[PDB]
Amino acid sequence: QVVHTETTEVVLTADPVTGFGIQLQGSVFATETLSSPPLISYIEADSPAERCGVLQIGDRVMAINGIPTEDSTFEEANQLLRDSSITSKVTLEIEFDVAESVIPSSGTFHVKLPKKHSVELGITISSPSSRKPGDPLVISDIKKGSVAHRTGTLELGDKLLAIDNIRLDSCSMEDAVQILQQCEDLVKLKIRKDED
Repeated sequence: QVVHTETTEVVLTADPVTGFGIQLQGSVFATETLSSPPLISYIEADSPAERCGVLQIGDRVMAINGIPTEDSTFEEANQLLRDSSITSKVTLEIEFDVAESVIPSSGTFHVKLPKKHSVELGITISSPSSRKPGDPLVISDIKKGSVAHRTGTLELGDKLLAIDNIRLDSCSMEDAVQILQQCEDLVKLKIRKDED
């Protein structure tokens, strides 16, 4: 297969109830070097941690507020978190691979993405024109972190036919938003392929 390792950013804010619902560990592997000093092993229920927009168990944070991590002691990173609520907000960068959902077949591209309740996805929709049978769904932009762009398939300039279980065949971008939203567990994106 083919993958493209890319990095992104993450915003963590503090809540007036419990602050940050994150739980960082100091190098799990524990053995020669680190390569993973600061990594979340569990979040909290009812905390801006999971509700921040994109937080999963095992956040391979590389930098916090500009400060590195893999290029230094893990303890310092731990200090940042415990003290990452001064400004009621923290910005960090993470690295990951784009995949875990790719299954095409020329003409029809499948993208099964694990959907959630209501977290920052970053998916932007668009319609070409509502004056023809088969109005396909169109993408306009995809934010990092979220599974949307992570899958590394949703390319700008393509078309769709079915989402999860409903088809845009009826013509209605808004519809796709309803079926793509209502599928808060697993959205099936059926794109259309057709090179020059």
